[PDB]
Amino acid sequence: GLGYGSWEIDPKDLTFLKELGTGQFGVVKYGKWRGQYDVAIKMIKEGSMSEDEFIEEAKVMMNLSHEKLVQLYGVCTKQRPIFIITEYMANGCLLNYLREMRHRFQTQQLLEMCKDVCEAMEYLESKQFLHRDLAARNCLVNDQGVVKVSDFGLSRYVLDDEYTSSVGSKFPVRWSPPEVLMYSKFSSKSDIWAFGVLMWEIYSLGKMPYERFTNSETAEHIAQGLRLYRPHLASEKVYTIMYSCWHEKADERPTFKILLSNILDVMDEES
Ligand SMILES: Cc1cc2cn[nH]c2cc1-c1cccc2c(N)c(C(N)=O)nnc12
Repeated sequence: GLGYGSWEIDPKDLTFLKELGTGQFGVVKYGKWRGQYDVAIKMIKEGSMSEDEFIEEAKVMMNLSHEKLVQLYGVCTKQRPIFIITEYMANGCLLNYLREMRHRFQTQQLLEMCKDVCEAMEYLESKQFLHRDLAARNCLVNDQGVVKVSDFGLSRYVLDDEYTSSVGSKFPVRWSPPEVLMYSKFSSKSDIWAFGVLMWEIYSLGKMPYERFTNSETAEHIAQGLRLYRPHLASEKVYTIMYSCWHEKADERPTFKILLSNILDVMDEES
């Protein structure tokens, strides 16, 4: 206990159980903390992350807590193959979950997934905290089918320039508003735009946005004012909500509070 701050977990308290998946920072495993408590263990790949900057930020992140936000439990920082310890989400990433056709989702379930994400985002917005890479790949699903937002703010610590350059091979072009693509203008309203694309992913059962276009073509399409169109499973009212997130003028896009109200209105009207 001596060597440890309140944000610090002793890796010796971890039992490793199975691999859950991978991503920009490498592998995530399911484990137990002190033999009893389910955790996910993000095993940060050497050289992938600005670790000292992240660790400072982790202290701020420890204080972010909302039922629809994947909880940060702590960090293992005395090693430099460092670990991030988070809430365990048994059903994995939302993108893979949507793509499993066996679920045979009702549209009521799809709207609930949108509301789960919108609640987390309204909370982050109230803390003036940008996600910066909102997308289905960064949402997770627990054993109860509840969707939670994960990896919020972590793009700030990615060392791979292919991910951080707007013309990089790995930049999230398809989730970005014109002002991000054109002049790197990030704001609450770029999270709003990404949330609209996320609603589109959900109602499309995990199709890739602009699936027939390259990133370069997508950037041209959207800068010209053209947009994604209505997924078959989206009602007119649902489509109106997602489309509102894509106003060319950022200041004409809603807040997450307004989106949440609109989503609840639709739940009352079409459930
Ligand atoms: C969501 C995610 C992000 C990153 C970034 N680097 N490596 C990553 C791995 C994942 C990821 C993929 C698939 C499943 C999970 C998962 N079940 C959990 C979890 N907390 O249970 N966390 N991350 C996952």
